[PDB]
Amino acid sequence: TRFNLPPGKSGLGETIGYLKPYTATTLGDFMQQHVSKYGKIYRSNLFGEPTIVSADAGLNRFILQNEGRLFECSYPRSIGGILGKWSMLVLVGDMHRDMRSISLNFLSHARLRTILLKDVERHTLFVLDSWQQNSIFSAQDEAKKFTFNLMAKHIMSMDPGEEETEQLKKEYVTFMKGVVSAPLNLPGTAYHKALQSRATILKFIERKMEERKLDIKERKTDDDLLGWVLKHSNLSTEQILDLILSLLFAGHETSSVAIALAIFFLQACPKAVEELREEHLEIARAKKELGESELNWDDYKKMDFTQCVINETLRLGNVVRFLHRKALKDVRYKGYDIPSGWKVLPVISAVHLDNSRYDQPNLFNPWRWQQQNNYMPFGGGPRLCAGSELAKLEMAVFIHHLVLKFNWELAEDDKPFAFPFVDFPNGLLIRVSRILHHH
Ligand code: HEM
Ligand SMILES: CC(C)CCC[C@@H](C)[C@H]1CC[C@H]2[C@@H]3CC=C4C[C@@H](O)CC[C@]4(C)[C@H]3CC[C@]12C
Ligand SMILES: [Cl-]
Repeated sequence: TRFNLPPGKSGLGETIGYLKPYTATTLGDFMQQHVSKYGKIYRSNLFGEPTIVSADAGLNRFILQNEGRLFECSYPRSIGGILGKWSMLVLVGDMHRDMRSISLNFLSHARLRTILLKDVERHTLFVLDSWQQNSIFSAQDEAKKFTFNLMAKHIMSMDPGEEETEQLKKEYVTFMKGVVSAPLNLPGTAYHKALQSRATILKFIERKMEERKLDIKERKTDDDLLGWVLKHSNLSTEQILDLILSLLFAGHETSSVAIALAIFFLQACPKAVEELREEHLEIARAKKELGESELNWDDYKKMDFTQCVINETLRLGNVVRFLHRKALKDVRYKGYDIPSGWKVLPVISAVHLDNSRYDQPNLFNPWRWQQQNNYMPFGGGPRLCAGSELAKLEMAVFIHHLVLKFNWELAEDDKPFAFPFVDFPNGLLIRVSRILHHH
């Protein structure tokens, strides 16, 4: 083959072993064994392609920052099949840049600080005020309701707990299993089921688009993303559809996982919950003195220990395990040959769990962040998560009201696994009890 390729078993495929589920607060047996035997940069045959796998933090940074120059986003076909050819995980170059710009304006700082913050709180309370005490229920399911409803409101003005919002959410439950499965469009497979849901979702959104276009004729309307792209962009119908469909997927499957992880880590770390309660009680009490009832951006900026808990939740729990890229030309990195056209997987989660970068890396220790290259849960470079500031705001507002209203406990054993999407197999069943006297 090539003398300076990274070592490996095989440049004979290893996809099944690579994808075998593992405990989400580790890298799993397959990755650990390959790194122990071959080193942090190794070769394999994965997803049908010769592949370089990187658990090396410096190479991962280099890959992400040289997007569009030496490396390019290159996901398996199931992603583009389900999220669409105009989604941001498929688009490259100028079209990707323009889609990203639209996304950034809509999670733009100004809109985020004002209108979005206020909806985030209202949706947090819609969920928390429905919870019954001393009754087993799935925290993972409730977190996805919160974040999906919030996105449906922001993108298409859909109201939470209305029938059409609940039915739309049910369609999204098929997506993640389809995205990670073989792209066999055959009756009964997970990919076929997600494509059927895609068809249903697309029909729903395009009907709402046609209604909104009539509304804009009769001058009734651009306060949500759908209205915005209709009036202020020249995207085509299909481009709008994939933008909306894929942002609702992000609303189902990203920050909801993070919130479920936080609820799990925190019930095993009561000292962190006590310190969160002090922080949030002080914010609430100050607001009550002023007569304020809604959070504002200045309140959010006070949530310093909450940010420590958010950073630690993302570091330990690793919502995203690795990203898909390909080499755009031959790259020779510290002696290793990365040939043109090969797949390249930056395992962004690896640096988070490296005991030479983080003391006791498998421990939930939010104080490692307090008053404090090694942290990339949102990716990096020109594809750095465009929702990251909304994701942190959702987590923080949800924790704010969670710790003020309730104590909680696990109803049974559970722990998160990576499939590679992160999921609590037993649903993170909890019970809550209402706090009647704060300290
Ligand atoms: C803790 C929660 C989240 C995590 C860990 C996360 C992680 C990521 C990662 C790793 C990527 C890069 C994918 C790649 O480059 O291959 C990404 C991209 C993206 N994410 Fe997030 N995300 C989260 C929440 C959100 C939310 C709430 C939204 C709201 C829509 C969002 C929207 C986006 C968008 C639009 C991109 C594409 C950026 C681009 O291609 O330029 N994400 N996310
Ligand atoms: C497209 C825009 C709207 C943003 C999407 C953000 C979220 C949904 C993206 C960012 C990182 C993505 C993950 C990155 C890598 C992989 C591994 C691949 O083998 C299966 C899909 C999976 C697990 C992706 C699932 C979707 C994901 C979590
Ligand atoms: Cl050779």
